[PDB]
Amino acid sequence: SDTHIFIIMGASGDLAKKKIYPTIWWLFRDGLLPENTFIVGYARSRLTVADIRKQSEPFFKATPEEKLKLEDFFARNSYVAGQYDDAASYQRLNSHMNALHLGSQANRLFYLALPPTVYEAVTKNIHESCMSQIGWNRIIVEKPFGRDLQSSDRLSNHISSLFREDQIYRIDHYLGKEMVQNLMVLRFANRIFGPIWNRDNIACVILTFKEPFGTEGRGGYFDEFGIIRDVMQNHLLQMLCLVAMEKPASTNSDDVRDEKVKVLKCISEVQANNVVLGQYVGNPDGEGEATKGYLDDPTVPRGSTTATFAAVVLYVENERWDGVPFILRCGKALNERKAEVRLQFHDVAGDIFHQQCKRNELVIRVQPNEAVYTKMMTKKPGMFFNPEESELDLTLPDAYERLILDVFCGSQMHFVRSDELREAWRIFTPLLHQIELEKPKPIPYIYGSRGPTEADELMKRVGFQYE
Amino acid sequence: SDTHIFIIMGASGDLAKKKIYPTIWWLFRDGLLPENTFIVGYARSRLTVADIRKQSEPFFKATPEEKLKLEDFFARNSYVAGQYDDAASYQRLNSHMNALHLGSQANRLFYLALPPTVYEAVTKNIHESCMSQIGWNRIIVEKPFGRDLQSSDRLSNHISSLFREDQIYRIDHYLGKEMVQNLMVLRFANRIFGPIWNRDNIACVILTFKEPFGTEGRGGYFDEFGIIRDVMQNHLLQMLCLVAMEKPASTNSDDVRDEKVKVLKCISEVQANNVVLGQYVGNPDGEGEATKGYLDDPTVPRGSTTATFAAVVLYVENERWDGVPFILRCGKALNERKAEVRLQFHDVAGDIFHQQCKRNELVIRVQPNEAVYTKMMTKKPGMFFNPEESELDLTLPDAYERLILDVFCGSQMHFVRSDELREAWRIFTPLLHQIELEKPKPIPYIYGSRGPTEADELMKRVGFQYE
Amino acid sequence: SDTHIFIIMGASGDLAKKKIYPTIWWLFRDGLLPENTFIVGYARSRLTVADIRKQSEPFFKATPEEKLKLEDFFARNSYVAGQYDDAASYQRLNSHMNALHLGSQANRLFYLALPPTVYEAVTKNIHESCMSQIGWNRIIVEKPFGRDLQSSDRLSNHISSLFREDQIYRIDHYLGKEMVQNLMVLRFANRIFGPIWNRDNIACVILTFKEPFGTEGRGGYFDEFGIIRDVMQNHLLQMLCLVAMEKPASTNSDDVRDEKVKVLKCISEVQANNVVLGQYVGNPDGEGEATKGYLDDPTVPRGSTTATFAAVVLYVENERWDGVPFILRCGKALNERKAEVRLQFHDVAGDIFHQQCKRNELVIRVQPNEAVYTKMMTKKPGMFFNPEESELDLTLPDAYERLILDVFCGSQMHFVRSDELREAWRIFTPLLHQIELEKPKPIPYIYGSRGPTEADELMKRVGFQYE
Amino acid sequence: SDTHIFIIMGASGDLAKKKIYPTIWWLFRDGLLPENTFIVGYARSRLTVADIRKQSEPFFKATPEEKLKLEDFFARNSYVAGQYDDAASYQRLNSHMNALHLGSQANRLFYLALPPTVYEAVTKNIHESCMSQIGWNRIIVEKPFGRDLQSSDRLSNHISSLFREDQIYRIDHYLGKEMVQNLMVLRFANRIFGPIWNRDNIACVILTFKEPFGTEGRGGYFDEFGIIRDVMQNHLLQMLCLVAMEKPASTNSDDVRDEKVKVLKCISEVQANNVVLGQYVGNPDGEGEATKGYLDDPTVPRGSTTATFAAVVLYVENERWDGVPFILRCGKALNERKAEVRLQFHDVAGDIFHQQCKRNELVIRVQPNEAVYTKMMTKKPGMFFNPEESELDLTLPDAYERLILDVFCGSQMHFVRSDELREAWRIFTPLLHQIELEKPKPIPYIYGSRGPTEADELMKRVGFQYE
Repeated sequence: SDTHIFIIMGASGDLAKKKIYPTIWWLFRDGLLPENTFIVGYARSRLTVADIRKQSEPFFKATPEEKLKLEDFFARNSYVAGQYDDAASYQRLNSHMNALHLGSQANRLFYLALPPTVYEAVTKNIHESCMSQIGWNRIIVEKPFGRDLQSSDRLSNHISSLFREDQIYRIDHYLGKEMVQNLMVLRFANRIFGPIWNRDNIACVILTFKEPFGTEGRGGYFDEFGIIRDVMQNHLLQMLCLVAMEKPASTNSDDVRDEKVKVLKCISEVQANNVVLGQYVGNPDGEGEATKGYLDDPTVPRGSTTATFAAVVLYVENERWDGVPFILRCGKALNERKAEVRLQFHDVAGDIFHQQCKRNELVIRVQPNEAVYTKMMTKKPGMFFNPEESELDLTLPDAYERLILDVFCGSQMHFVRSDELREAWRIFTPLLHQIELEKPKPIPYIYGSRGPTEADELMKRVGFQYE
Repeated sequence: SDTHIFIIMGASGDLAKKKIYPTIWWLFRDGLLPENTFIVGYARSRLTVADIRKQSEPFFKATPEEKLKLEDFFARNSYVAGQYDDAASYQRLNSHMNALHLGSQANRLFYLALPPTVYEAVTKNIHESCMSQIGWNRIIVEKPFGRDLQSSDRLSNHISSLFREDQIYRIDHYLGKEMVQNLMVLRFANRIFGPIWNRDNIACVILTFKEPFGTEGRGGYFDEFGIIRDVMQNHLLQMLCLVAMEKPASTNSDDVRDEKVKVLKCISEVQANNVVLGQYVGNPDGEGEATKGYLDDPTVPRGSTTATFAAVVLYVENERWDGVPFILRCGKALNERKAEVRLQFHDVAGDIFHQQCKRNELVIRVQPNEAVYTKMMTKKPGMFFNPEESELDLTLPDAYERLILDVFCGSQMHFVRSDELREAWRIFTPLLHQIELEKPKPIPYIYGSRGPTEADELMKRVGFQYE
Repeated sequence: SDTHIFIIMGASGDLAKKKIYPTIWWLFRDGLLPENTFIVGYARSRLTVADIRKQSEPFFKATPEEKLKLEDFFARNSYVAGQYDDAASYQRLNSHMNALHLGSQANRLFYLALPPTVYEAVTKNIHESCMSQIGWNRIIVEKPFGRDLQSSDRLSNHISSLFREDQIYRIDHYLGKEMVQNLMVLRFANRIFGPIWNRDNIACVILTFKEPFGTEGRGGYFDEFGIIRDVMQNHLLQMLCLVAMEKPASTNSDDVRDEKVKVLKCISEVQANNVVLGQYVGNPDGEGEATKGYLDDPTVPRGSTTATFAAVVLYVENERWDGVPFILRCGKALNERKAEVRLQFHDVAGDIFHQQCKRNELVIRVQPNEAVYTKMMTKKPGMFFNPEESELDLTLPDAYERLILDVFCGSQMHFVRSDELREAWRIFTPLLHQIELEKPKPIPYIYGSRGPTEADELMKRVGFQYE
Repeated sequence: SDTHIFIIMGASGDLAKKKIYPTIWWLFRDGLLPENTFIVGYARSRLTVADIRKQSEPFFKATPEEKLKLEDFFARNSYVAGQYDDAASYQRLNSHMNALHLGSQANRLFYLALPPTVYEAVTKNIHESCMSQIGWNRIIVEKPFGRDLQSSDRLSNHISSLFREDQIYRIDHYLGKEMVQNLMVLRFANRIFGPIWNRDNIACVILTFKEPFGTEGRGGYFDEFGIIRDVMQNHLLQMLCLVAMEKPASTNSDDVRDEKVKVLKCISEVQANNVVLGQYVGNPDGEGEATKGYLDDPTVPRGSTTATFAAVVLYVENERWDGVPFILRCGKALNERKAEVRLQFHDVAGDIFHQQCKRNELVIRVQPNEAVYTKMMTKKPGMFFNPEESELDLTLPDAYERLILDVFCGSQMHFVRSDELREAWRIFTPLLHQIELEKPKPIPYIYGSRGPTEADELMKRVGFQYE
């Protein structure tokens, strides 16, 4: 009922023209946005609503059955052209929002779709100029959240000196929020999976994020960060927190983020002997991009040791998880697109089935298709006591639509906190400093393969049984 | 390869002509019997193989495709007419077995299909004359195994003075052998269901045996025994033992039967305040037998307080099952045919879902439609943390064919032992003595109903949460 | 070194002249204070160091051997006479503080020994004038912390608007700091008491605080608060938190206080059916104060329903403590002085000792005669398997000296936090408002007795097995 | 009443004159034997009561105060001189037994104190002639119980063909029966030690039997057997069974020996890579026997590889003990005399005390100075969270007197069964056969030392944390 404003900062960027404008399209088309919602794209280059429409519609997946809606949404939008570090431009933007139907009373939601190098200014000029004194103000901030503990600490200190945690929404583009809630209901609403979610029963946890494509085109941007900062420090660590957290006092966002930050506090810094770093190389037998390696892109500087694959073993050192490995295995240009949580359970204490039993597994897959199944063992039909392994299933805006919708709803559970991000960077900072100090060479692996075999050796070493 | 002889004692009885002869039919037709297996019916009335064939074919459920095979089976059988308590008849029977291809070397398997009041004689004669000096000798003993602890004790003492436990096969017609193996593999090969199979997680165990029909025709025979001796003292108690047993040292029959008797040794005698007894009356509404009550059967003595339904709460007083109710609910002329094991689990400690979660259940239904499924809370598809109860499935000669096969293969695991039967009668003897001494009146319940509501009240009292 | 100042706000009060001045005297005498420490009393009435000495020496409990040291102590003291709500007086106090050896560089430690109704002013003035720009500033705040959730929230919001949690030290005079550390090392450094510290094994927790004396003289001050605010809302609740808290991420003060507030968050509001309130009356027989009841004290208003005894059952509704009662039993004019934690464990699952076993107990007695002992079953010497109950022991400035030392050392673990106090008041606020709205009459109990019998009945009802 | 006869078979042997006659002395003197108990020595050499008295009194340890009672005892005894394999002598012994006050009605208790090579004869004759038709008959059998599985099976089959298990009492001279009851009451009457008694908490179990002396003169008798048959196959294995057994259905002897044999059934055969064997050699620095080695004894055959020390790691492959080492360390000529059960517990999951905690231990020392104590971490008195290890104590005819009393009382709990002995020999037979086939050389260790260092290395390898 309350009027809302959606201010897309840096609306001329690729992220705005390809992923955010289509997302608010899909939210308004499905009737999920509040009825009184305005979309104010603000950027430097001078554009109009017609220009935004022309440059963004290809990604709208538009259909002729709903072109009428394609007008209404675009009658709800507006554009402001101004520099990111000019107070007059932000004054014009604030006046423009005020020059709307109940714009002063509206709840303002700033989606920062602009390079992080100018977050410091953009988050600053917002506070004095474009804030709302009646409705709430919320900023959505995109990664990179710095690159070290120090850089992230200074950026977070700036944003927290200006805004509060109730106004900061650090977004994770790879968080399903549907398999996350599936995890929470599975392990917290059920006594089947309650007592077994600890050291005594779980042997290892595997947290996977594989991509079948390399770093085509935008390989230079990936070079300065690496796969640990790109996927592992932020996403896989949040998945680890969700897997390993204790039951919160309630389903409140703060009560869940407290458990997650506690899990992060129980994790120590990463040692280089628990890390396998790999880099993908061209595949002579490939067809398309598979024949070109990471260093074959003309945008990647020569002799770059940036890892496109990482397998890292972590240990949550508390009463529930002491000694249980957490293998974060992420990679680009791998064989498949996969993102899942895998728990092997220990072998049953005392085998009366003649070593025919395999470790039970609980798999919560998020990509490509969501699923929740258990690999247990059932009696093989026949005349005999010989068990056989069976996979038993235990289980629609996509992940990104439901994440922008959380910022509207104020559900800040699935966004990383400031102390949470601080612990996340504390865990990985010494290892990253060592990596870009000594400059070790990552293991080369073929495009489309499963990654370096040293990763498999490391998982086997830490206690992972593969059939 | 070894030659076998199958001696059907009392082959003229209804049990042999309707259940045993068709079963050896289906075992030979399916190629499951050993190739050199002879069938020797033995009874009082002068009959021939042709007479047995005439009395047996309607229940054989044969087809024209295998009628030639029929001849083979009926070229394989033989008949002996002799009194059950005459040594000359048993000498003739032993000579007749000796007058077969390798009859002296054959393994002899006696199925005692004759009234229990004659057992004490027949077994004696079997030991005197018809035993085999080369191959093994095995007797299949049919229930009733006495009426109480004293009668069962004397019968078992006689049979054990003659034969050993390796030769005694006390058969349970209602035991699946298929879903029992599912139980054992599920709870002993899987770590998912291992740690949760105890006091801490399981709230109650419900062992059910319902029949939708009454005691038509043969109601007088049921009158002298009652539903406790009919279904509960023998079958449901074995199901209880299988559910509650510790993991055996191996899958050997003796190692499993030791756990069964150990479970029985820690069940106290049944108290009448944990027992609800009912008797079915006619559903006037109508149907067929539904309109005839238990006492409306002319063969049932007038003023009979025999219970056709019983709900009994037991407690396995040991480290794993202290305080966990075991509700044996058995009944005739109930609403449905059902035989299942139901484990409710405790409510999750700490409910963050606003009392929306329901107790998890593990259901192992043996008949009809064998199934193994868990009712647990899954995330309701949508937008919020809403748990909803969902039923997730975790899962061929019939039970009787696979039980006669056990005596051939020597798998004695699914047959009750002498000490196991002694404990089974020890548990129920005081209650049965009280019932047939005081003669309480069972609660009348409508034919086709769910039984007396006092059973539901008793389960609610002992800790059964019904939704 | 790092010169310190100890500012006793309200040094003319009874608390300063009887408990605070002797405590800092014993801390300086024992060589526990930092060498460069000044004690600056500040009050309204015009006094001097000689007057403070005259009013303080009888409570100093000094000896002629160390009298010279006493002189040294009084060489480090000074006095300032100024009103509590006068900015000029605080300017003079700050100037006097600066007029010391490195007074500007000194770490200032304010002990607020003045009535709570003045706190709102004093803290303000302390923030305006008497802050230190170089060293740290710490305030020690005495109870009462308000009368309910609203008053405590007001005072806490004021103090937190001025000071931060690193500067607020809310003192608990009844907390040992000695047996708390024994409790933490017992349940966190030992695997003997780790796994058993939960629902599965612990039947109930009893937290006791008894005083053998009544409310002599100062009965009017106790009238406006009651035993729930006096001892139960603040002290016994912190003992509950220490008993029930999860293992912290470290021994840091914040990591422990986080677990304590997490335990508080999962305790529901108190219901009047879980509360037994009592008032002590004259033990006629008596001898001294025992002959005078609570209402016989002339300063107590007539017809006062203030409870001098309370037995309250709480439930920590989380995974570790769901369903386990926590009986806080506190009282004045009871039979003995006692303050202990008592855990009964559950009965052993499966009794092979013919019901001769009693529930195991773990007792952590804080005063008098600090002890840790388990009551378990040991084999009675002789020829037989008959266990007998045996008490086995598992186990220096007093508590108050070690608490003032914490504020110097910065160990803020044993002081209540703002959110901790908020949850503590949230638990008890509805019950207290109901008590002072309906005005129920507490059960009268004899001076020197064990309390009302309804408390024993309530413990027996909730699951306390007293042998 | 129920007059008793105590038949010492082989009363002229050293075991009778040094251990048995003094034991029945101490049993009769203490008023522990039944009043009408007769002692009948039976041997080959022609002796009288006076000769037995002369060879017995020096070991009786008598005092002048009770010398009168002495004649009573020697007025109670009798002697029969007859060959061990002569039916006429046994008929004479039976007639002499009948030639006593109510000798025919007496309960006969035969203590076989004669070389094992004669057992097969003696028992036979005992069954033919000397049995009692009215009272019970009980034979006490002494180790060796064969040399391996085959010999023990032969002897046990013979004795079980003659006697039943209710009549066989296989004696263990090293079993306390006082600290065994302490074990059972400790771990079965207490919830403190119940849940923690498993894989999740116990790291290793150490069962020790050290002797400070070596084979003095009877090294020839020890040579044919070795320390595995002498102390480990029989005594330490029973200690293992008592430590590892599940809770019996009752304190009945059969219910306890069932759990013991069930524990034995889930122990695999011993592998030579889990065995360290040692032989003691003379110590130049010794004074008495310490300077003579095992091979320095003229009775020991030259080049004897008999192990006087053994450290063997076993694994009870069941639900409660899978993967938990059971280190049986036994030895002769070691540093001290000791026999204890030691349980180390696992390190606490999550150390908040900076690697200062040591593994908790539960020690049940049987000799010398019987004790039960736990080593756990207690808070070191002071100002600090640093724990220190502390030893907390949790705790009369000698063991042999209480064992002969058990045979009188019919308590067969602490004697090894036929199937128990069969499993015990099954575990150790392959290893002993390998030892006698390959003839490995044991590690030489100094007399009075702690044993070979390879034993310490083996324990460290299997998971024993020594501080």
